[PDB]
Amino acid sequence: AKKILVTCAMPYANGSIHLGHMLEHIQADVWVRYQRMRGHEVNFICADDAHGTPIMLKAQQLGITPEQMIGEMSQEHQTDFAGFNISYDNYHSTHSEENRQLSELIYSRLKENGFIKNRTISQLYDPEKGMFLPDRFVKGTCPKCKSPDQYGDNCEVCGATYSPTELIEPKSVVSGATPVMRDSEHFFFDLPSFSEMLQAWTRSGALQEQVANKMQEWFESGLQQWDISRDAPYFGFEIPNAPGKYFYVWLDAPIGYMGSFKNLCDKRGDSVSFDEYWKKDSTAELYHFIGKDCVYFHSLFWPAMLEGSNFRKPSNLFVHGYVTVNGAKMSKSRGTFIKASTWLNHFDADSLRYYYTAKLSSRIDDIDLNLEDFVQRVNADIVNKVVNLASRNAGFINKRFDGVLASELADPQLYKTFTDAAEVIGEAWESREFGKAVREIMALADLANRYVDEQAPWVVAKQEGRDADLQAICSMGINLFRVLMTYLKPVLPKLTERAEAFLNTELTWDGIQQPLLGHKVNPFKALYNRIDMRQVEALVEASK
Ligand SMILES: [Zn+2]
Repeated sequence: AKKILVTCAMPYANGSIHLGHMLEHIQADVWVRYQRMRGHEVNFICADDAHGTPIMLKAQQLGITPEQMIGEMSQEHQTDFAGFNISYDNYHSTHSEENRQLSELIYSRLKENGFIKNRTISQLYDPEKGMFLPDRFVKGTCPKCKSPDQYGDNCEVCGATYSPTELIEPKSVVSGATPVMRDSEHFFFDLPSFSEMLQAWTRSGALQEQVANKMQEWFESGLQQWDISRDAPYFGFEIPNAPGKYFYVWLDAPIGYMGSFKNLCDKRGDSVSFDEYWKKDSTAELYHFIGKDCVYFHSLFWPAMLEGSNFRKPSNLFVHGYVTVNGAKMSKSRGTFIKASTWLNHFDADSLRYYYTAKLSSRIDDIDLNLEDFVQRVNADIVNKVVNLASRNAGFINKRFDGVLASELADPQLYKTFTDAAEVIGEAWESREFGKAVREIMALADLANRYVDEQAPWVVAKQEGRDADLQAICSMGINLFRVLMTYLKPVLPKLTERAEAFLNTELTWDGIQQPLLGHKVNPFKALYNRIDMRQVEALVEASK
């Protein structure tokens, strides 16, 4: 009965989706699918983060409009997420009319309420190109060790950090011209005015403990004002009444969460839901799935902007850690920087969804994709525990009993053990204790395969007069499979579809209370095949 708006962080439009993105989108999708299974109104929202100087410059280098470039990357992103069955209700763009109007609205309110401050800043400027240079578009000689061809605010030889104004013989990465210091009036959001409000939220107990602790460090350091403006030339939204000034992506990007929802409402012809979810009196829940590097922004800057423009604030932030592969940060040279598109050439989506889900929890801890363990765990758990309950039993049902399951449960006590677990498993999905849910599900799968082993259908099948026993055993196993696949339905959407076709029924959370009795099932080919390390080796080689 809840109304829930759930987002993932927005992929940048100038790079391909990789396994780090997929950890976040899969985590959110599992949670979203479970909430839908429990009957809630769920809106799962994302968008490409499509503005800014890097995007402007990349399009110029490619010789195409920024609109053409971001459109092509938007399609690529959405193809990859669709390949992993990420079930968004809307995937939009920060470059949209909805976000333009909302960014202009929120800025106007912030300004009228006294939260926008004008400040003159000094920044390196390319006089040939005619633009201010972001730090990483300045290169030069490290002032400390004198190594040439260093970029931005740090030296990759001696490790020194410094302002790029300290680079020796600086050069524009764009044009090669020598940059010079130039003044410009910028507009700053007065985040420090919201410190008391944000401190109250931190101690309210809603946020993850690790996040609340990090926020205390930020309050201790002292909140700063944040620039929300950029000078032309830019790719983004022009600031009303400020010719030559644009909104910086810090302002327009999270408003894209609202723009994407407004777009969804407008496409649906729904004239009430936008205010129902975003006005201050909302009874809807708003949740952001984000990574560690996005916590400052989503926990301090964003709720402050919402408060200052008279909108509701997030109900909670759900933060995950970094992805590692074989224990280390993804490494292009080792072939462990793996694109989502590459993954799907070698493995299915369900395999990675399962593996990540088995490792995830409600804490901020890095998640390791150990590729040897991936092969072992998928084969052990999906092929040999869960799918095995269907594959070892369905053949006898189809070949000797015309596809018909027994009229009664062979072991109702065991079945109740399985359905009694729904409360703890569902609470684990709800609380984002995904690894706990999977551990409980696989413990049940072990019990189910122990039951089948004890009954020994490969013996019963050869013994005269034991047809009824065989049907009873195999039907019991199939009903245990039905329950386990219901618990896994948020995790494994494609296997679930194959399971539903075999079982001739949609899997619903409450449906497990009614076993399949006197019920026709269908034949199937292979519900899920084994994987091997040769495939892992090919994935790594393809990614180098
Ligand atoms: Zn140096």
